[PDB]
Amino acid sequence: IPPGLTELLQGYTVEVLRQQPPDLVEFAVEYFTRLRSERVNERVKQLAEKAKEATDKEEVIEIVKELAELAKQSTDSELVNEIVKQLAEVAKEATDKELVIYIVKILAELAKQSTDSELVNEIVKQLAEVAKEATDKELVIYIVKILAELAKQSTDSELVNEIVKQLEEVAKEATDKELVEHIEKILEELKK
Amino acid sequence: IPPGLTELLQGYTVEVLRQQPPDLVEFAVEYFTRLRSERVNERVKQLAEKAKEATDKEEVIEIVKELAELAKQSTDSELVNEIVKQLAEVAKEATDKELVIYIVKILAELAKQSTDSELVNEIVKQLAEVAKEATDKELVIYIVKILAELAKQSTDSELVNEIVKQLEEVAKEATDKELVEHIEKILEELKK
Repeated sequence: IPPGLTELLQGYTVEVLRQQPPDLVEFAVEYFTRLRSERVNERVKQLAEKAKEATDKEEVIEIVKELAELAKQSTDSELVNEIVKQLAEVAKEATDKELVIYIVKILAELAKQSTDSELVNEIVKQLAEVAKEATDKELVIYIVKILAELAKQSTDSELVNEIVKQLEEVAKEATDKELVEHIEKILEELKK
Repeated sequence: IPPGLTELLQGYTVEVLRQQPPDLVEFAVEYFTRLRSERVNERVKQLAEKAKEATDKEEVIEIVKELAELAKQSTDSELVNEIVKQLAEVAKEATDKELVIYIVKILAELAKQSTDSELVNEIVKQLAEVAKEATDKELVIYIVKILAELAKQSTDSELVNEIVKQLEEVAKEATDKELVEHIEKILEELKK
């Protein structure tokens, strides 16, 4: 017998006897989905604390890699959004530009592959936040072009309008005149 | 102990011992989701057979009601798509116009509430099929207006384009001159 099987089935048995569900299969899906959700949520919270306490870029990169793979393998929209929030905090904290770029690309890839419009909209806002904080025009224009790609690959006019609005604020907050003119040119293209 | 608990847990235990999964909770979610899916798929197949053998609309109406509630409570896009196909077959067979209207309204409500664009596109095609087969101009214009509502409530240009294409074919197949002009008038509005 593999370790934990007895305790796992005993836990489900207790709740069956307490709650007296009419359909044990339905109730099993609910019970074990909850346990899976509780465990992965705690793993994500543990990784976030570990990334916050880490004193080395290599430890943070390995945490980011595990978060990216958890997000990719999950179909739970709520969990992916929480992982996106936690990756955003790591990128904000990061002082190694390689790590910020790595996170930006994880977010870009998650957004481009997702069919959940609420999630893509949240990722748009997190990417624009990184661009607003950046003090490197090459990073800003990189993110702006990622957002422009999301807009042109979308047939959802509401997503396009939110990206346009985010890009207008990024142009407002950017300090290099040539960079601002470049963003405004990408903007007018999306408005057409 | 409730009936079936022992056998249910023994079945999961066999597969745990056969496949030796590294994560028993993950494996439980997979195992019980498959059993749930197998059982509801079989229920839908027997409802469809029962609807085909039924000899009175009252029995068919009760079957349609159970299919509509299974579709509403599921989060499995594949199952809902299969239920929509079975409702479409019931509407095709139906010779009581109240039953066809009832099915049209179930499909309309499913589509208007869904965030799954593949499902909405399939339902659009099923509604258009009912309109193409209809020999009652009041039913045709009802369905056309349902599709126009879906188009105007969508911000997805690809859904609007598919609806326009379906409406053009409905107008082609409709035989009443005033009805056709009405559909073409709704068509031009959507193209605008």
